[PDB]
Amino acid sequence: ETGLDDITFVHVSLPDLALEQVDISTKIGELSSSSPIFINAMTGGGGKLTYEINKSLARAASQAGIPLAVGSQMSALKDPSERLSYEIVRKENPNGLIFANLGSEATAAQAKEAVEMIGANALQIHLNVIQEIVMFSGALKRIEQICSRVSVPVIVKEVGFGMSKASAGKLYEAGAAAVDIGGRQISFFNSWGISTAASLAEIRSEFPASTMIASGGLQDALDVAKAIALGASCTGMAGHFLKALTDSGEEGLLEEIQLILEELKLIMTVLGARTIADLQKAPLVIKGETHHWLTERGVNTSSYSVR
Amino acid sequence: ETGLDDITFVHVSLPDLALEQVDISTKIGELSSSSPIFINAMTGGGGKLTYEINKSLARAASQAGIPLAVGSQMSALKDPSERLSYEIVRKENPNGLIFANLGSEATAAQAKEAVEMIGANALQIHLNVIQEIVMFSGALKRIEQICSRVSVPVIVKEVGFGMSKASAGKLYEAGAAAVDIGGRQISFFNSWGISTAASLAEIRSEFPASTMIASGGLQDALDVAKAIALGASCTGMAGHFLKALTDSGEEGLLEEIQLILEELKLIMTVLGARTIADLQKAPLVIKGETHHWLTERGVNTSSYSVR
Amino acid sequence: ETGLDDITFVHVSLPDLALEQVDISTKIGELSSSSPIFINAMTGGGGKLTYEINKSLARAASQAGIPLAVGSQMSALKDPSERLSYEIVRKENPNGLIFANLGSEATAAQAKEAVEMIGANALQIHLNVIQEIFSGALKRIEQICSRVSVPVIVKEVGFGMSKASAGKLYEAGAAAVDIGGRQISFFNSWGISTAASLAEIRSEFPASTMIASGGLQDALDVAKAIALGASCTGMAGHFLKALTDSGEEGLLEEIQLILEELKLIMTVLGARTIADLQKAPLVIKGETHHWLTERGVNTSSYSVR
Amino acid sequence: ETGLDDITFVHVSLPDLALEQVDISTKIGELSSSSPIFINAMTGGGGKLTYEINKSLARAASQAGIPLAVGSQMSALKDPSERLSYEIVRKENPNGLIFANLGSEATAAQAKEAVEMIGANALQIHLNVIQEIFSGALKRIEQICSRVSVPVIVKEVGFGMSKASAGKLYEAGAAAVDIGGRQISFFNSWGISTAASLAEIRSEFPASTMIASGGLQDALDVAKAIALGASCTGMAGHFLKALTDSGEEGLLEEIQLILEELKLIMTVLGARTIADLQKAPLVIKGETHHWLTERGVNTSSYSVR
Amino acid sequence: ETGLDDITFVHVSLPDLALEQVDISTKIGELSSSSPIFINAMTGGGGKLTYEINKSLARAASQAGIPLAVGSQMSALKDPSERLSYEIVRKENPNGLIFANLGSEATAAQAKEAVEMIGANALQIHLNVIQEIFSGALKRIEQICSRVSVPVIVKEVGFGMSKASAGKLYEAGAAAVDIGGRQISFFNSWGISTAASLAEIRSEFPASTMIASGGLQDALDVAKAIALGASCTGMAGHFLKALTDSGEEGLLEEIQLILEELKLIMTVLGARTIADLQKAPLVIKGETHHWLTERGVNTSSYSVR
Amino acid sequence: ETGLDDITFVHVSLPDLALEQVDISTKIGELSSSSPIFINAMTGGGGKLTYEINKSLARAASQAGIPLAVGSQMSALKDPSERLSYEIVRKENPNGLIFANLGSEATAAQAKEAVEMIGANALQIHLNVIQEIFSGALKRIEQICSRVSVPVIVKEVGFGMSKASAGKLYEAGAAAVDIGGRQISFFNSWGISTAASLAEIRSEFPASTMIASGGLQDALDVAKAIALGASCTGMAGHFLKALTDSGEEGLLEEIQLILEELKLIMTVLGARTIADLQKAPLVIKGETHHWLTERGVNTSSYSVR
Ligand SMILES: Cc1cc2nc3c(=O)[nH]c(=O)nc-3n(C[C@H](O)[C@H](O)[C@H](O)COP(=O)(O)O)c2cc1C
Ligand SMILES: Cc1cc2nc3c(=O)[nH]c(=O)nc-3n(C[C@H](O)[C@H](O)[C@H](O)COP(=O)(O)O)c2cc1C
Ligand SMILES: Cc1cc2nc3c(=O)[nH]c(=O)nc-3n(C[C@H](O)[C@H](O)[C@H](O)COP(=O)(O)O)c2cc1C
Ligand SMILES: Cc1cc2nc3c(=O)[nH]c(=O)nc-3n(C[C@H](O)[C@H](O)[C@H](O)COP(=O)(O)O)c2cc1C
Ligand SMILES: Cc1cc2nc3c(=O)[nH]c(=O)nc-3n(C[C@H](O)[C@H](O)[C@H](O)COP(=O)(O)O)c2cc1C
Ligand SMILES: Cc1cc2nc3c(=O)[nH]c(=O)nc-3n(C[C@H](O)[C@H](O)[C@H](O)COP(=O)(O)O)c2cc1C
Repeated sequence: ETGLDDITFVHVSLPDLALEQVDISTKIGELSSSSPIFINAMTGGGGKLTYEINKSLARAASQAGIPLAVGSQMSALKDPSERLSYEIVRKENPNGLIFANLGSEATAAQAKEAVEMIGANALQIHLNVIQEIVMFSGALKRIEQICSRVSVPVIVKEVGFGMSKASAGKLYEAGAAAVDIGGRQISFFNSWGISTAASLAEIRSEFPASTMIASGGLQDALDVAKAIALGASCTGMAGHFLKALTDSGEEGLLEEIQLILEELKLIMTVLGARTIADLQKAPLVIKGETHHWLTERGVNTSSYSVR
Repeated sequence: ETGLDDITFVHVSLPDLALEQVDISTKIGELSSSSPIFINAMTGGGGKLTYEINKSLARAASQAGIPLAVGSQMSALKDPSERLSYEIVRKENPNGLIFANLGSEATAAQAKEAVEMIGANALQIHLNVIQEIVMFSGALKRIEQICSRVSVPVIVKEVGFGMSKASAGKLYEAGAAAVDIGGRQISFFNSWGISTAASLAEIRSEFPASTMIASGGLQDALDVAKAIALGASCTGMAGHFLKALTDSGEEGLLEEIQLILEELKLIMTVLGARTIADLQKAPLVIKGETHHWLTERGVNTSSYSVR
Repeated sequence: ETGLDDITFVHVSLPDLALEQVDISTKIGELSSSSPIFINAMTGGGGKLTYEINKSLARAASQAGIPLAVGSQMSALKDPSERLSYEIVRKENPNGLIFANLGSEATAAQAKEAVEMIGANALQIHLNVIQEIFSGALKRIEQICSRVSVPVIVKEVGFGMSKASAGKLYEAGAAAVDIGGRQISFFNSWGISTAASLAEIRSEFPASTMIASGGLQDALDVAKAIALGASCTGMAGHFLKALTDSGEEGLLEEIQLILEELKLIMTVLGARTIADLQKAPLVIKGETHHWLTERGVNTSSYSVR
Repeated sequence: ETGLDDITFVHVSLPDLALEQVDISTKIGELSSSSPIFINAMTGGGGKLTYEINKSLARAASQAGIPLAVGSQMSALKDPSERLSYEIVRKENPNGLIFANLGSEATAAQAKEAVEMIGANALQIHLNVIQEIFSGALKRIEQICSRVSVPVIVKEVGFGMSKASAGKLYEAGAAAVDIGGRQISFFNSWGISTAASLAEIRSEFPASTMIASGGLQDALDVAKAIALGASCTGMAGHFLKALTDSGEEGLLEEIQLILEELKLIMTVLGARTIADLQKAPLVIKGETHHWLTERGVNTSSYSVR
Repeated sequence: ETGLDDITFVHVSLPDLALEQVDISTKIGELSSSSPIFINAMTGGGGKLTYEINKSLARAASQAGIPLAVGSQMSALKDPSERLSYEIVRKENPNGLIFANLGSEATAAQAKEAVEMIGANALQIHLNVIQEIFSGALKRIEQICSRVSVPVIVKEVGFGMSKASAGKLYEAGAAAVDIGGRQISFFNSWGISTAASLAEIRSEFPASTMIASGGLQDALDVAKAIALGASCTGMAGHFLKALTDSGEEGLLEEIQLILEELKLIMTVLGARTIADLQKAPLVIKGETHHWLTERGVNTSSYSVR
Repeated sequence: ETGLDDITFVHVSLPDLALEQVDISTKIGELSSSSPIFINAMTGGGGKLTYEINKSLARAASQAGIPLAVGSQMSALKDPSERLSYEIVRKENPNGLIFANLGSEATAAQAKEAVEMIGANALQIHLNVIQEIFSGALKRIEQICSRVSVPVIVKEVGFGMSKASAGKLYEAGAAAVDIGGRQISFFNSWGISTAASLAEIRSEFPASTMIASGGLQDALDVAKAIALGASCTGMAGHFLKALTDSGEEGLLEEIQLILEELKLIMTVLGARTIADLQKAPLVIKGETHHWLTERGVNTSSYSVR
């Protein structure tokens, strides 16, 4: 439940645009991407299978010209053996944006080694206190240390429970180039968190010019569009691509990518949005739970409509 | 329906806390308690069984270091025989906080005798007009007389229908050290009352520094947390503990107590709340019926979110 | 669900009976009882709390005239202090029926020793090889029945009992059977309902003694269990609660209240005795009906009789 | 629920009949009636309000040609003033069928006296040993039938009636049976539906007179009751309401409206007479079907006939 | 609901057939048709709009090879101008099958005259004594069949038809029967479903011609109707709509689309001919199953064949 | 839905067995297998990703002792590079059972060549004439069985299989059948459930080998399929997922986990062998029950045995 169904674009009768004029390029921090959609690979079970799955993703990605994030490289950090499974990603995709990945427990050292491992353009640090607690002092400290010692932009990612404007503000201040929103005691967290939608609207209100990313739960192109309209500069997808891979291999995956990138252009065309920056100012109406949450949190919702 | 499901904590991505730093001690008036959870014993059927059930509760309590409230001592007041069933509680738990119990019909005399009976640290006076009417002049008068003649703090308890800021204000003014929120004509009261949640938020708005207690309906540790976040200094539980007792005796009960006290620490850890006073300022969002009720009643709801 | 909701008594317009002429006495195996209902004590958590709960259950029971079954005695078999928590049952109820209790793992020696501890009038052996996941179980039950003189009631817990299993227990020497009907997911719809078991077992052993315990919500459930073939019914949770909410005086009231409510239902049915209620015309529907039909158990006999 | 919704008439494409050729006259026991429907007065709360309601029901009834059954007369049997509230029924309706009314506790003397009070053409005796919670009931009914010359209709209230009970009442001498199908919780799903009773009783006594009252919502319900075996149907609440909302003229209209609507359904069915509607092909489904099946009552005969 | 959803074909793993070998030709009574489906024109509102709709339906029909049934001709029988709205049907479709149409009130003279108006190959007589609320109906149908040389198809509208009614129409001389299955409330659950009728009528008259019209949503519904016994199926609303949304070219497409979709279902079933599809193994469930069972119609023959 | 939810095992109170005495070995046709469960590889999208997935499935399989079926080989039959993606299966699993795979269109030469490619112990031929919309199919299957020496398992996909189709495949020489049960709308409720097929086919061919694949959610589903008659069960999606989420070590664990969970269910049932689990008393209800009943398949034998 990303809360994106609480967002409805305001219809444009005269979009005055041709699909061919639609520009979907975007900027993740200072990095330039020709796609507002990137692939979030899964760690997997390791071995030679993970290697082939990653190689395929990298090829597909390289061809579609869209970014690619690898799974956690922590294990490959201690086991020189498993390291090949990630280096193959940079070998297959030499000119594409690729993001490294490590948990918030990582040290500035490991972060550098992970980035160097695949020649990353950015480094993703994922947080997950609620999950690590069931199965946390120093997290922010560690992130702050990593940010000032890596040669690339850092993207702090929250897996599942969303992020507040306070959390985002701390990461930003600490040095994070961006944030990636993914929003017998497990019951305690059944209705816990902030929705992807609410998160974006919240963080956007306090930091208008700050890079936001949304990933997880984005079922289709309309989802991507809503997230980007709420402020996201880029969106990420995993499962969707993973399965298309195991069904039709590289050939299939590539198709699915192109298909959704074209389906986004279609939505932008119907909205009169010529570029991603235009899609970020598209009039829309927030309703339901999201609208309630934002209202109580002090976030203005009508500004999304009257703009 | 405590209305606590209308409360959702605002997620904290970087709680920056270790379970070991969590301090769950609290203050019920001037009384200090190492636990924000106390046991509300049930009167029972009397006899020697009630005696053993109370003795066990007292032992369990004494060991877990959490307060214990006995059932109404009114009957034991007129029958010198049944008195032993309560005195055993102080014998077994000599160093723990124990609250005496009497109905609002009690006199300053009986109140003193009840308190003296078990050497109570506080005295609970329960109100229940709607129940006593189906199966009330002077109630406040009697409470006011009891408060100025007992040597301990008085806790006025409402069983089931909640309490308004007006009701709380009168009891406070009368001398009550705290209030315990428990929110063929019976149909008249099917949808009658104020929810535990709404009550706390209401009373808290008019009396910020006044001791509030919440009991009844608190199914788990998250409930306790929400109540304490709404302003409660302490929460009470009965059924939950009563049954664990009859299932595994003292040994079992003790476990269940420790289990829920540790599960609360876990929630506080995920929230970044180092202490109970911190849990009382935890950003949260009120929705649904509770939010409506409070809005109409003039209580500010966004203050719980933006704080 | 016990399946008893699938049982509807055929209404009687002219019962021709007065509540005073109703006899609720029954017969568990060779044992006689003035009540078709009995308390099913719960082991609890040892300590003096059990001692007192047991003592109270024993007193009430004694005064009510209904038999009492104690919780498992495996612990008292080893601990002296705990043993007193059971001996008290007989000390307070010297003339009433009392059933001793042990698991199907118990040895004949243990069975005998448990019986002597409380001067039991019958012994309950509970099964549930399902939770214990073995071999010998049946043979161990057989010895127990041979070793003890008093009737042995083998109690199944929650999953029901088929005519085949009942028959095996009977051949082993059991005086009666007590019907209570990541891997745990496999047994979500596993079993035979209380109703289906009573009807099934009764079809193969019309004279054998059956008991129904667990789930029985009220007098009417008791009435149906007996109508379906049970000679006695057991109840725990209801009584336990009545004890912790009103003490002995409470329990004694609830025990009487339910016995009088049973006599009422029998009056409305024209059943003067427990043997009559066992021949009361009724109609079986829904799942129960299908199960019994596929299993070859006649269902119209309950209606045409 | 009467269970009549479980009855669906087999459609007739070529009825070959005109509304004018339809005969709705029937026969209650030895009594003849030009209507298969009759008013079922309600005792009310005595006083002059009953006197007037009765008088109105009597007038309407008289003008409509349909029989009228008065509420219980037990009070008039003792009070002179109240007695006039019933005598008026015959005073205003001197040539119509009228049924007297008493409880199953009534004595033969009372029965006879109630009949003479209004010059009754039949006597209703209502049962409900269920609410009275006895012995003798049946024997008391027997005497009543023997003591009174007019036919006695034993009316069951709400819980239905089995073939066994009906048979007992018939042996007792009843001319017909009127089917109306903290402890109160025991009887929430207790009983036999109106439909199930008619079908059951009819299976054992094909010539005996049965009546269906209570629940009948409209003409179609009347049609089904008769089709299932009833010789007459009773209605109260509907008429009572029609009286307090439009007076006599209203009641008289509603009475005619429903009688003409019955003739219509019969026309669409090709049933020229009441004896034909009683052999009308129909299909029994749902609960009714199961009940009858388990009770050994044939259901296909209603369809293949 | 037609009840066809209660019919599920038994799947065939190895049909052993090519869409090219499938033959959908059938036989309505003595009439031959290259299509098991036909258009059921709608009288409409006279005027030149009917003339044009009819003309279009006739053209499409003609080109598609499927028979066309015109709406009621009772008005043209009296009005010259309107008459042209039907004569045009034959003028535009000189070699195709066309059915004339009249109500069951029509007289043999009218029937004959309606047939001559369009040079009909068969005549439809629609029933619905239900809405007309008489006597003679059947006898009038008989004369009509005798007076006209072409086959007469008696069409029931919405309430279904029982084996008894069908049998009467057959004895009267009907070549086939067309199954279409404040007082209005009485007929809310009145009738026999299309499926139940076909199965019932077929059980008594295995060789007689039956038609199913109304409700058929698509090719699969057509497949089931035939499987259940129908020799032809009728469709209106679907075609009418196709005409007002795409004109003749549209209708002609929809007509072909559905015929090819039928051949597909037959291919998947291994039914090469219409006579094969009529012996296709299927399973009857739900209401239909019960109805047929209670009515004594065998249901397993549809499955074991 | 597989229909397996309509199957409930009859509970056994005294199984008399230890998990150690349970034997899950079975027999597919003439082939012997130490496991009643096998992996059902998925063709995927060629390339080195298939080569690796296959290699991993082969390794796991090999270590687990369970047979492996490869995806379609039609592509490898023509492409050399792809061929290696299958040859590797045997290279990594030299002593385990492996099934080759081809469509029902394949020619005997292709069948033989596919078998030699991986040194197959059996060959699977999948059907689905439904999606291919022909003639010869059966005759082509026959030749394939004759041309290849190893047993041929004809696999139906999603729509089930009737006793008739199974019988045809058996006469053709198939060693076993693998049950997997704008126009697309026609087949929304088309087919026979996995359960219904196994029961149906078993009724006509008590000794013939059947396999159940697809839908099986867990060990209990496996238990039921076998109980209903299957000699082996297939699983894909579950294993595939386990591979992409934990690699070989994961798959090997899930394979063992499910095999031990099967042995548990058998222990609770008292079934020591696979041949015993095939005679385990069970009750069939709902749709399955009706289908089998109408199709003339006995359902009580599953319960009374
Ligand atoms: C097997 C598995 C492995 C994953 N590994 C990683 C990881 O290494 N790093 C990370 O940041 N997220 C990881 N994720 C989370 C996903 O990237 C993402 O947050 C979401 O759960 C799945 O994306 P989707 O909703 O687009 O399918 C994993 C998810 C699964 C199911
Ligand atoms: C049998 C019984 C006896 C009780 N006796 C008392 C009492 O003496 N004094 C009191 O203040 N509340 C009494 N209560 C109320 C509980 O303390 C509390 O308000 C609530 O109903 C039960 O707590 P829970 O929701 O945590 O189980 C009693 C409740 C029950 C069921
Ligand atoms: C706390 C507790 C302890 C129990 N102990 C035993 C026991 O020692 N032996 C036994 O045969 N049944 C035992 N039972 C089962 C009950 O006697 C009975 O069969 C049923 O599961 C629960 O009560 P009911 O009959 O009111 O539903 C226990 C039940 C509970 C709740
Ligand atoms: C106010 C009132 C009084 C009634 N009094 C009698 C009575 O004296 N005797 C009797 O046999 N039935 C009596 N009935 C029952 C009705 O005649 C009838 O059987 C049924 O319960 C209610 O009307 P219905 O047939 O329209 O459903 C009474 C019903 C009502 C509502
Ligand atoms: C506007 C309209 C006029 C119709 N006129 C006739 C008619 O004259 N004669 C007749 O036998 N059926 C007539 N029908 C019935 C249809 O031919 C058919 O049996 C069915 O009720 C409606 O179409 P369907 O088969 O597509 O459901 C008419 C239906 C409609 C909607
Ligand atoms: C990606 C994919 C490829 C498959 N390829 C084949 C194949 O080549 N041959 C075959 O007989 N079945 C094939 N299947 C069917 C499966 O083996 C199996 O019968 C079922 O449809 C899906 O797995 P399940 O058994 O876990 O439900 C395939 C299924 C999937 C998802």
